[PDB]
Amino acid sequence: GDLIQREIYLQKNIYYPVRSIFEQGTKEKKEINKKVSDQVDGLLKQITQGKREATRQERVDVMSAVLHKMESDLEGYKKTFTKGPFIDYEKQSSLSIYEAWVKIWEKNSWEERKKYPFQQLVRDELERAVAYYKQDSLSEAVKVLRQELNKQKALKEKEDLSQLERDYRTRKANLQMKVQSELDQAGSALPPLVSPTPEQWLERATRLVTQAIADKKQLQTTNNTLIKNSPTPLEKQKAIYNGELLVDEIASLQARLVKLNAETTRRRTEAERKAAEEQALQDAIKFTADFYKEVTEKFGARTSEMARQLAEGARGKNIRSSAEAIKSFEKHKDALNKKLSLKDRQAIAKAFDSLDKQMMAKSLEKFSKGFGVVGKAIDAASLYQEFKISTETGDWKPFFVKIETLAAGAAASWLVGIAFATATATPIGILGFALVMAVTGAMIDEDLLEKANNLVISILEHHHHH
Ligand SMILES: [Zn+2]
Ligand SMILES: [Zn+2]
Ligand SMILES: [Zn+2]
Ligand SMILES: [Zn+2]
Ligand SMILES: [Zn+2]
Ligand SMILES: [Zn+2]
Ligand SMILES: [Zn+2]
Ligand SMILES: [Zn+2]
Repeated sequence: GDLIQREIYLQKNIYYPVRSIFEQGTKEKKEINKKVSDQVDGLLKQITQGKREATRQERVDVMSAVLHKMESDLEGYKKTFTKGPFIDYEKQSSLSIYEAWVKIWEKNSWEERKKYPFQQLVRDELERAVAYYKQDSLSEAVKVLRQELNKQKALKEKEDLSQLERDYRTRKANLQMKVQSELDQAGSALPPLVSPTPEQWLERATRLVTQAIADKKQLQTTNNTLIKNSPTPLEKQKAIYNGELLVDEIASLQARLVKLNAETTRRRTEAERKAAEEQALQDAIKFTADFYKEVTEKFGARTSEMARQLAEGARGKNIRSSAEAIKSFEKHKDALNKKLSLKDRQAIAKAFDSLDKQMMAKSLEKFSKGFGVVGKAIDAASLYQEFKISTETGDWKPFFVKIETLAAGAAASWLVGIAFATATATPIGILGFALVMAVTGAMIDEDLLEKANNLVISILEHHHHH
């Protein structure tokens, strides 16, 4: 009724309660950030037990947990406030609030009003006034916590990137050794090789490097997609780094492949040279076999058989001493001087003078190879001259001395090569070739001298007369 009653009602039921709500509301908003910060720290101190400082992850985890609880309370208070219209309590008169409340109440029916009195609505509206200031302070508390949480997340991300850079630099440094270890790992899958030639293990190493290049290039195409479709900068930087590492590895592998290709070529060439050495040996054996045939063609069966027996009888023997040779040759000598004419001596001496040194040297290397005796140094012209002097004079003692000196400690077969090399480079004739074999034979074996000595005499079907 009375205007005093109305003023008492407005003060008691609207102004005095709302003002308290607003006072408590502002008190909470002033202390919320401090209380939120202290719950985070107090909880972090519980996890660590004040023995160590909390990790960035531990900080992010607690702050997120607290924020999720604050956001759910915010939604709750924001739902209650939502149920009615917006009244900015602090800026309204007690009459403004009253008329707003009356309008809300009037929305009901008369029967509704009997079950829900105005005083009941007043109670509900004051609960909604608390809800309004609760959601307002909580909205600010959430904005601050979300900003601090985000900063922490950013710091963590920066820290993760620093360790990613650290892992990369270390890996980058250990490049050469890493590729070697990777190739070995690939190599373990492979079965054992027995007595491998260098060309065999080079082929296997070339296969590992080639496949490692092929696989690393396939990983690079895959990694380019990983960079393009990255969900976070951390996952992108991981891919950027791995991609850099992959190019470094491929280049290391390619450098290795170049060396392998070069070495393989060196090995192949070497094997071709070795194979050409075995062919030269077989061609030397062919040349020795052909020499006997050619001798048969030009001098007949008996001279060739005498050359063949000279070569076979020298096998595994060494050269005798000049004294031995002089003694053996002096024994059978008398007949030779008497049955050998001056014209003969001159014909044999002349042949030796016409001797071709180049073809002689080439034949001696082939015969020496065929007999499997080492290549020996000789001044051929010196040797032949002494042979010629020895043919012209009756004296062979200075010949034997020259051969012993020239070939002391050598195989008897080398002398045979010298004998044979002479027949191929000189117009020596059947007689000269037989005397050469006789002289060579005295330096090897007594029975080889006797056999050749018989051939010389037998060859002397010359017309020696008046
Ligand atoms: Zn306000
Ligand atoms: Zn690697
Ligand atoms: Zn070949
Ligand atoms: Zn022929
Ligand atoms: Zn004898
Ligand atoms: Zn004669
Ligand atoms: Zn005659
Ligand atoms: Zn006579």
